[PDB]
Amino acid sequence: AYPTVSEIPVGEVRLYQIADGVWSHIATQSFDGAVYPSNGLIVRDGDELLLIDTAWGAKNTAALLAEIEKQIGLPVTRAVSTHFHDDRVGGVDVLRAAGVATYASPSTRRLAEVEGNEIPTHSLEGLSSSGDAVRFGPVELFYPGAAHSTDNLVVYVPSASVLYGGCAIYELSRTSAGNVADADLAEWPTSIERIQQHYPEAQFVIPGHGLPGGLDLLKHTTNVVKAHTNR
Ligand SMILES: C[C@H](CS)C(=O)N[C@H](Cc1c[nH]c2ccccc12)C(=O)O
Ligand SMILES: [Zn+2]
Ligand SMILES: [Zn+2]
Ligand SMILES: [Zn+2]
Repeated sequence: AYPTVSEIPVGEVRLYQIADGVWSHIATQSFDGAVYPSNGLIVRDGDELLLIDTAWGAKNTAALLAEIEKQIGLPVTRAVSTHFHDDRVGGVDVLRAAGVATYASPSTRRLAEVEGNEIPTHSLEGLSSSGDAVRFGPVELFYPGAAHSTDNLVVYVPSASVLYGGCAIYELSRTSAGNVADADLAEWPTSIERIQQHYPEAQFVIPGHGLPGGLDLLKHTTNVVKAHTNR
Protein backbone atom coordinates (compact mmCIF):
# COMPACT_ATOMS: atom_id res chain seq x y z
CA ALA A 1 0.00 0.00 0.00
CA TYR A 2 2.88 2.48 0.67
CA PRO A 3 4.15 3.80 -2.70
CA THR A 4 7.65 3.04 -3.97
CA VAL A 5 10.05 4.35 -6.61
CA SER A 6 8.58 2.02 -9.23
CA GLU A 7 5.25 3.86 -8.89
CA ILE A 8 6.21 7.57 -8.71
CA PRO A 9 7.86 9.14 -11.77
CA VAL A 10 10.26 12.00 -11.02
CA GLY A 11 8.16 15.17 -10.92
CA GLU A 12 5.06 13.59 -9.32
CA VAL A 13 4.08 13.45 -5.63
CA ARG A 14 1.81 11.07 -3.70
CA LEU A 15 0.08 11.55 -0.33
CA TYR A 16 -0.48 8.73 2.20
CA GLN A 17 -2.82 9.06 5.20
CA ILE A 18 -1.21 7.72 8.39
CA ALA A 19 -3.86 8.78 10.90
CA ASP A 20 -6.64 11.35 11.24
CA GLY A 21 -5.14 14.68 10.17
CA VAL A 22 -1.65 13.26 9.47
CA TRP A 23 -0.22 12.40 6.03
CA SER A 24 3.17 11.63 4.61
CA HIS A 25 4.19 13.05 1.23
CA ILE A 26 6.35 10.92 -1.12
CA ALA A 27 8.44 12.11 -4.10
CA THR A 28 11.41 10.83 -6.14
CA GLN A 29 14.63 12.29 -7.51
CA SER A 30 17.65 11.37 -9.63
CA PHE A 31 20.98 11.30 -7.79
CA ASP A 32 24.29 10.46 -9.48
CA GLY A 33 22.61 7.95 -11.81
CA ALA A 34 19.89 6.31 -9.68
CA VAL A 35 16.36 7.15 -8.51
CA TYR A 36 15.50 7.35 -4.80
CA PRO A 37 12.28 8.08 -2.88
CA SER A 38 11.93 10.66 -0.10
CA ASN A 39 9.31 11.33 2.63
CA GLY A 40 7.94 14.41 4.40
CA LEU A 41 4.93 15.08 6.69
CA ILE A 42 1.65 17.09 6.62
CA VAL A 43 -0.25 17.79 9.90
CA ARG A 44 -3.66 19.43 10.20
CA ASP A 45 -3.63 22.54 12.45
CA GLY A 46 -7.28 23.53 12.89
CA ASP A 47 -8.38 24.86 9.50
CA GLU A 48 -4.74 25.16 8.26
CA LEU A 49 -1.86 22.73 7.53
CA LEU A 50 1.74 22.49 8.79
CA LEU A 51 4.28 21.06 6.28
CA ILE A 52 7.42 19.16 7.37
CA ASP A 53 10.17 19.24 4.65
CA THR A 54 10.08 20.04 0.91
CA ALA A 55 9.63 17.37 -1.82
CA TRP A 56 13.32 17.51 -2.93
CA GLY A 57 13.41 20.22 -5.59
CA ALA A 58 11.47 23.16 -7.05
CA LYS A 59 9.41 21.19 -9.60
CA ASN A 60 8.53 18.45 -7.07
CA THR A 61 7.53 21.03 -4.41
CA ALA A 62 5.23 22.87 -6.87
CA ALA A 63 3.60 19.48 -7.57
CA LEU A 64 3.31 18.90 -3.80
CA LEU A 65 1.38 22.16 -3.31
CA ALA A 66 -0.95 21.34 -6.24
CA GLU A 67 -1.65 17.82 -4.87
CA ILE A 68 -2.37 19.18 -1.37
CA GLU A 69 -4.88 21.67 -2.77
CA LYS A 70 -6.56 18.97 -4.92
CA GLN A 71 -6.78 16.25 -2.24
CA ILE A 72 -7.03 18.11 1.12
CA GLY A 73 -8.05 21.67 0.20
CA LEU A 74 -6.72 23.54 3.27
CA PRO A 75 -3.99 26.21 3.19
CA VAL A 76 -0.34 25.41 3.98
CA THR A 77 0.59 28.34 6.23
CA ARG A 78 3.95 27.19 7.72
CA ALA A 79 6.78 24.75 6.84
CA VAL A 80 9.71 23.34 8.90
CA SER A 81 12.90 21.89 7.35
CA THR A 82 14.52 19.22 9.54
CA HIS A 83 18.14 19.55 8.23
CA PHE A 84 20.09 21.52 5.62
CA HIS A 85 20.29 19.00 2.71
CA ASP A 86 18.43 19.54 -0.61
CA ASP A 87 15.74 16.88 0.13
CA ARG A 88 14.67 19.10 3.04
CA VAL A 89 15.26 22.73 1.82
CA GLY A 90 15.24 22.31 -1.99
CA GLY A 91 11.95 23.98 -2.89
CA VAL A 92 11.95 26.56 -0.06
CA ASP A 93 11.91 29.38 -2.66
CA VAL A 94 8.73 27.88 -4.24
CA LEU A 95 7.10 27.70 -0.79
CA ARG A 96 8.03 31.33 -0.02
CA ALA A 97 6.68 32.62 -3.38
CA ALA A 98 3.38 30.86 -2.56
CA GLY A 99 3.04 32.67 0.79
CA VAL A 100 4.19 29.83 3.09
CA ALA A 101 6.23 30.94 6.09
CA THR A 102 9.43 28.79 6.12
CA TYR A 103 11.24 27.86 9.37
CA ALA A 104 14.42 26.05 10.48
CA SER A 105 16.84 26.10 13.43
CA PRO A 106 19.64 28.72 13.30
CA SER A 107 22.10 25.82 12.89
CA THR A 108 20.26 24.54 9.79
CA ARG A 109 20.07 28.05 8.26
CA ARG A 110 23.83 28.55 8.73
CA LEU A 111 24.75 25.18 7.17
CA ALA A 112 22.37 25.70 4.23
CA GLU A 113 24.03 29.06 3.50
CA VAL A 114 27.56 27.55 3.64
CA GLU A 115 26.47 24.86 1.15
CA GLY A 116 24.82 27.29 -1.27
CA ASN A 117 21.38 25.73 -0.67
CA GLU A 118 18.01 27.47 -0.23
CA ILE A 119 17.56 29.14 3.21
CA PRO A 120 14.32 29.06 5.29
CA THR A 121 13.32 32.60 6.34
CA HIS A 122 12.44 32.20 10.06
CA SER A 123 14.62 30.89 12.94
CA LEU A 124 13.35 28.35 15.50
CA GLU A 125 14.48 29.14 19.04
CA GLY A 126 14.92 26.69 21.93
CA LEU A 127 16.59 23.78 20.07
CA SER A 128 20.33 24.41 20.52
CA SER A 129 21.16 21.71 23.12
CA SER A 130 20.76 17.94 22.85
CA GLY A 131 17.50 16.90 24.47
CA ASP A 132 15.72 20.23 23.86
CA ALA A 133 12.02 20.17 22.83
CA VAL A 134 9.55 22.91 21.79
CA ARG A 135 5.86 22.99 20.80
CA PHE A 136 5.10 24.29 17.27
CA GLY A 137 1.40 24.24 16.50
CA PRO A 138 0.14 20.63 16.43
CA VAL A 139 3.61 19.04 16.78
CA GLU A 140 6.59 18.85 19.12
CA LEU A 141 10.05 19.54 17.63
CA PHE A 142 13.02 17.73 19.28
CA TYR A 143 16.81 18.10 18.81
CA PRO A 144 18.30 14.68 19.79
CA GLY A 145 21.93 15.59 19.14
CA ALA A 146 24.17 15.12 16.12
CA ALA A 147 23.45 12.05 13.95
CA HIS A 148 22.91 12.01 10.14
CA SER A 149 23.88 15.73 10.36
CA THR A 150 24.84 18.03 13.23
CA ASP A 151 21.53 19.97 12.92
CA ASN A 152 18.96 17.17 12.42
CA LEU A 153 15.54 17.56 14.11
CA VAL A 154 12.78 14.98 14.72
CA VAL A 155 9.01 15.70 14.88
CA TYR A 156 6.29 14.09 17.05
CA VAL A 157 2.47 14.36 16.61
CA PRO A 158 0.99 13.66 20.08
CA SER A 159 -2.66 13.35 18.95
CA ALA A 160 -1.72 10.48 16.60
CA SER A 161 1.38 8.93 18.24
CA VAL A 162 3.38 9.55 15.00
CA LEU A 163 7.19 9.99 15.18
CA TYR A 164 8.85 11.45 12.07
CA GLY A 165 12.56 10.70 12.27
CA GLY A 166 13.80 12.25 9.05
CA CYS A 167 17.14 11.11 7.70
CA ALA A 168 18.54 10.25 11.16
CA ILE A 169 16.33 7.09 11.04
CA TYR A 170 16.78 4.33 8.40
CA GLU A 171 14.07 2.06 6.96
CA LEU A 172 14.42 -1.66 7.76
CA SER A 173 15.39 -2.76 4.22
CA ARG A 174 18.52 -0.54 4.32
CA THR A 175 21.35 -2.57 5.85
CA SER A 176 24.32 -0.39 4.84
CA ALA A 177 25.04 3.25 5.52
CA GLY A 178 24.14 5.81 2.87
CA ASN A 179 25.13 9.49 2.74
CA VAL A 180 27.34 9.97 5.83
CA ALA A 181 29.53 12.84 4.57
CA ASP A 182 28.03 15.28 7.11
CA ALA A 183 27.29 12.77 9.93
CA ASP A 184 28.63 12.41 13.49
CA LEU A 185 29.03 8.62 13.58
CA ALA A 186 30.44 8.76 17.12
CA GLU A 187 27.35 10.47 18.56
CA TRP A 188 24.60 8.97 16.35
CA PRO A 189 23.78 5.99 18.68
CA THR A 190 23.58 8.28 21.74
CA SER A 191 21.25 10.64 19.84
CA ILE A 192 18.96 7.72 18.89
CA GLU A 193 18.78 6.69 22.57
CA ARG A 194 17.52 10.21 23.43
CA ILE A 195 14.68 9.74 20.88
CA GLN A 196 13.74 6.38 22.43
CA GLN A 197 13.72 7.88 25.94
CA HIS A 198 11.54 10.87 24.96
CA TYR A 199 8.99 9.04 22.71
CA PRO A 200 8.49 5.48 24.08
CA GLU A 201 4.75 5.61 23.29
CA ALA A 202 5.23 6.16 19.51
CA GLN A 203 3.08 3.81 17.39
CA PHE A 204 4.19 4.86 13.85
CA VAL A 205 7.79 5.76 12.92
CA ILE A 206 8.52 7.43 9.54
CA PRO A 207 12.08 7.43 8.08
CA GLY A 208 13.41 10.15 5.77
CA HIS A 209 13.55 7.63 2.88
CA GLY A 210 11.37 4.49 2.41
CA LEU A 211 8.80 2.45 4.35
CA PRO A 212 7.31 3.36 7.76
CA GLY A 213 7.32 0.94 10.67
CA GLY A 214 7.43 0.95 14.48
CA LEU A 215 9.98 1.77 17.17
CA ASP A 216 12.22 -1.13 15.96
CA LEU A 217 13.51 1.29 13.29
CA LEU A 218 15.54 3.06 16.03
CA LYS A 219 17.57 0.00 17.10
CA HIS A 220 17.85 -0.99 13.42
CA THR A 221 19.52 2.35 12.63
CA THR A 222 21.94 1.97 15.56
CA ASN A 223 22.92 -1.50 14.27
CA VAL A 224 23.64 -0.14 10.75
CA VAL A 225 25.64 2.83 12.10
CA LYS A 226 27.79 0.66 14.39
CA ALA A 227 28.52 -1.79 11.56
CA HIS A 228 29.65 1.08 9.35
CA THR A 229 31.79 2.46 12.21
CA ASN A 230 33.56 -0.92 12.35
CA ARG A 231 34.18 -1.10 8.57
C1 LIG B 1 20.22 13.75 -1.08
C2 LIG B 1 19.86 12.96 0.18
C3 LIG B 1 20.18 13.82 1.42
S1 LIG B 1 19.93 12.93 3.00
C4 LIG B 1 20.66 11.68 0.30
O1 LIG B 1 21.82 11.67 0.03
N1 LIG B 1 19.95 10.52 0.83
C5 LIG B 1 20.50 9.19 1.08
C6 LIG B 1 19.50 8.20 0.49
C7 LIG B 1 20.01 6.78 0.21
C8 LIG B 1 21.31 6.34 0.03
N2 LIG B 1 21.29 5.03 -0.21
C9 LIG B 1 20.02 4.59 -0.19
C10 LIG B 1 19.48 3.30 -0.38
C11 LIG B 1 18.10 3.12 -0.31
C12 LIG B 1 17.25 4.20 -0.06
C13 LIG B 1 17.79 5.46 0.13
C14 LIG B 1 19.18 5.65 0.06
C15 LIG B 1 20.63 8.97 2.60
O2 LIG B 1 19.79 9.48 3.40
O3 LIG B 1 21.56 8.27 3.08
ZN1 LIG C 1 20.54 14.50 4.61
ZN1 LIG D 1 17.59 12.49 3.18
ZN1 LIG E 1 17.75 -4.28 11.53
